[PDB]
This record gives sequence, C-alpha cells and structure tokens, in this order.
Amino acid sequence: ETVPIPGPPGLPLVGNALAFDSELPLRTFQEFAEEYGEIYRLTLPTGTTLVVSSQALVHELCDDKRFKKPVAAALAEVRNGVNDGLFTAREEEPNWGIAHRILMPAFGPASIQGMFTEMHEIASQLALKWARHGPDTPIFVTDDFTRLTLDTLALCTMNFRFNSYYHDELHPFINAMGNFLTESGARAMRPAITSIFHQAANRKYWEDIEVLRKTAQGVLDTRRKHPTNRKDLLSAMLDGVDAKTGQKLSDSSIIDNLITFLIAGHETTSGLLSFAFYLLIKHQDAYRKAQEEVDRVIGKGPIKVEHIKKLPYIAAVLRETLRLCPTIPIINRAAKQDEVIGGKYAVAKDQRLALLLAQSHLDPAVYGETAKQFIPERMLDENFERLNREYPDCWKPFGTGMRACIGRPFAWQEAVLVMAMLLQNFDFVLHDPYYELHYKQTLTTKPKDFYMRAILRD
Ligand code: HEM
Ligand SMILES: CCCCCCCCCCCC(=O)O
Repeated sequence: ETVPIPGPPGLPLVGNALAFDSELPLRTFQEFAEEYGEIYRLTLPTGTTLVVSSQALVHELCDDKRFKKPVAAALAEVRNGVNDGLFTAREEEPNWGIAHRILMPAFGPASIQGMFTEMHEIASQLALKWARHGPDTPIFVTDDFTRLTLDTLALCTMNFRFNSYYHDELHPFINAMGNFLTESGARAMRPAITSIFHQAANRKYWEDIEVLRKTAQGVLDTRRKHPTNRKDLLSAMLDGVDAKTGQKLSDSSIIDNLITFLIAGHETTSGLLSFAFYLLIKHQDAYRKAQEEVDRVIGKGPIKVEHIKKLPYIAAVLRETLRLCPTIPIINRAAKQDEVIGGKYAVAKDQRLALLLAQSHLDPAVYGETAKQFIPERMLDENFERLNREYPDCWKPFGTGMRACIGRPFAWQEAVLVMAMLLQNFDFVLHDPYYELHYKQTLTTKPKDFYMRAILRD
C-alpha cells in the first residue's frame, strides 16, 4: 500500500528546524509545500511533523472519528500562559468539556444578536475617530482594528472597557500577547542543541505572561467590584455549573479562559478586517460592489441587526479574505490510531499533522487557475454551497469538528457590521499608493506597515 512521504533533507541534531524564518515561519511552510506538494515531512524538536497542503488530505483529516486536535507545537507552548483553557486543553482533559458546555450558550444566535448594540457602539467610536481626524491623518489599519476588536470583545463578553480610542498607545496586553504568541512558536521550533542561548527571551516570555494574567485579574476584579444583572461569557464563567460533571470553573481557569477569549476573541478578527480592507482597496471592482451593496440595502439609514444577513457581497468579501488570508493559517490534527491517508501515506498515532490552510485554500483542483486572485464573486452563497458539496473542507478558516471556533458567529456579526458601517460613511485609499502586502506573523497573521486614509462621503 504505502508510498514514502518526501521532505527537505534534515541536519544532525537540528532536523529542518533552522530552515524556518524567525519572523515569518508561514513562508517556510508554504515554500516547502510548493516544492514537495500535497504532503511532506519535517523533523522538528517536538517530533516528526507531516504538512498537508491539499483539499483531498485536509478533508480526510477533518474526520473526528479518526483524528483530533492534539494541542502540539506552538499551541502546546501557549499552555504556558492559558493552561487547559478552552483553546489549549486536550480532548481527554475534563476542563475542555466543563468550559465548553458552560460557555457554548453565550455564543447562541439569541445572545449574539443581544450583543449587536454594544458591537455597534465600539464600531461608532472607530467611525467617529476617523471622521474627526479627517482625510489627511494616516490610519495604522491593524492598530485601529485591534482597538476595535479588543474593545468589542471585552465590552460584549466581560462588560469591561479598555477605552482603547481614548489612549495613544495600545494597552500593554497587546504587545505582551504578540510576544507570548511569537515566542510560543519560537520555543517549539528551538532545537535542544541551541536552547541554552535564549535566557533573555525566556525571562521576557514569563514577564509577558504575567501582563496577560494581571490584565485578566483586572477584568475579574472589575466584575467583583461592579456586579451586573446581565448574562455574558464572564457571568457564565463565575456562576455557570456543568450539568455533566457538576463542576464550575476554578479562579485559575476563569483567568485562563479570560486570557484565551481576550486573545482568540480579537487578534484574528483584527487580521480579517485588516486584510479585507487591503484587498477591497487594491481590487476596485470588489470595492465598488461592496459599496453598491451597502448603499442599496442600508443607504444612509441606521445599521440594525437584520442587515447582517442581508449583505451577501460583504459576506463573500470576508469569506474570500479568509480563503487567501486565514488569520490562523495552520491547524493541527493527529491520528487516534496508526492510519493511512489518501490511501498511500503512513501516519502514526498522535503524530502531528499540520493542516496548512494558507495552502489548502489555494488548491487548484477546487478553486481553479484563479485560486491566488481576490474574487468575492467566488464565495457568494450559490457558488460557496456548490464548492462545499463538491469539495468538502475546501474552506476551514474557523477550524473543524467539536474543536472548531466557538466565537465564529461573534466574529461574523462584528466583521459584517464594521465593514457595512465604514463603507457607508467613508472611501478608503492606500496611504502609500506603492504599498505591497507584507505579513506580520504572531502565530496569527496581519498586514505589516499597512496605512490607509478615510475620506467621508457626501
Ligand atoms: C475572523 C475571526 C476568527 C478566526 C479566523 C478564528 C479561527 C479559529 C480557529 C482555526 C480555531 C481552531 C484552532 C485549532 O483547531 O487548533 C478557533 C478556535 C477558537 N476560537 Fe476562533 N476565530 C476567530 C474569532 C474568534 C472569536 C471572536 C472568538 C471569541 C469571542 C474566538 C474564540 C475561539 C475559541 C475559544 C476557540 C477554541 C474553541 C475550542 O477548541 O474549544 N475566535 N478559531
Ligand atoms: C490563544 C489563541 C492562539 C492562536 C494559535 C495559532 C497557531 C497557528 C501557528 C502554527 C505554527 C506552528 O506551530 O508551527
């Protein structure tokens, strides 16, 4: 049966670890995928990784009966900061289930619509900031979208205001987070032989984790000092009991999950919006269609919750953005038993399989010779539903199975509302007409050094 898996030749002691660009490891992953195809091997410090780049293999690996999220590589290091909180717990750790069952109802459609008013407030703060600063002020796109997503997440779920639009600098949490995530990846790639030369990076890693724990302590202290009668993520964490186990979250776990949601609940949405606005600006055809949609559906009147599902082109723009720019570009699967995939590839129990979504999402077999182009038309409901029927798991930016994104509907309502609001009131242009998209990677991806200007409409 089984064919040998190719891969870049390793070196003694280091395997292929030192091939990874410190600042943009995703590039290394995708260049190897271009060179060796749908599957290749890496020898890294945490074990032999297999890197799957094709929709055929990604779909098989999305079978929850045969595979599971292991929490390996970078995610395993992220446990240093958030332990067995919802994102970094292993499936056999009872705290995954306790947290899952207690927190799931906060993201039900009823609750998400309930948060629309507060999402709309934070979006308005951003709109007014840009309106008031006028058309000559360069906007640091990722900075203002991080402010929006952090403030939206914290207000709607924890009833906490960072008030990021009142402060020149981002809250210390944001830098601590970026370095904690980057260094978590770096640690998992660091070969035994070299590790001793990283003591400065190590002191800093634990200091940045302390900032995360302190910030979450601050959110929890605010709720204790100013109790509220509303139901939200944090009231669920404090009061919620799991029917199945009869348990509530420990304070240790409340801090773990608060950090988890502060990160997962804003970082990737700031990426989505930052990439989406780069792509709309660069693709004037799509810019016009998205503007034309907002004008016909919403016009100059208020954006209400009903409008979120009445903006199909904006939905398509976000879907297409997440296809080319999945802001978590790799998810991990591991086989529950020794296994064979594409009926020719030997795969060991618990062996780390990297689903390189940044490549699976360009599979020519699914998306054709236009795969690398930005075409929102591609991901309109009719064609999107067709691609999912004919090529299941062709598009997985929100992960897979019982370990898929709990926050998807929050992110979606936020991204659609913000994009509608901004296109309604503003036109957008590159600050540098010669800007070429570069990536900043903190495990997650965003545009780097992307500035634009906002001109109010008439
Ligand atoms: C555009 C925005 C977002 C993207 C692309 C995204 C993507 C993902 C992905 C891929 C996973 C799976 C990780 C894995 O398989 O290892 C995931 C899980 C998760 N996401 Fe999101 N996400 C987004 C927004 C959010 C938001 C807004 C929240 C919370 C309010 C959130 C909370 C989570 C949590 C808690 C998990 C862990 C769930 C579990 O495994 O039990 N994310 N997300
Ligand atoms: C708490 C939220 C953190 C999000 C994790 C994103 C990880 C993707 C990068 C994987 C790279 C690797 O481990 O080789």
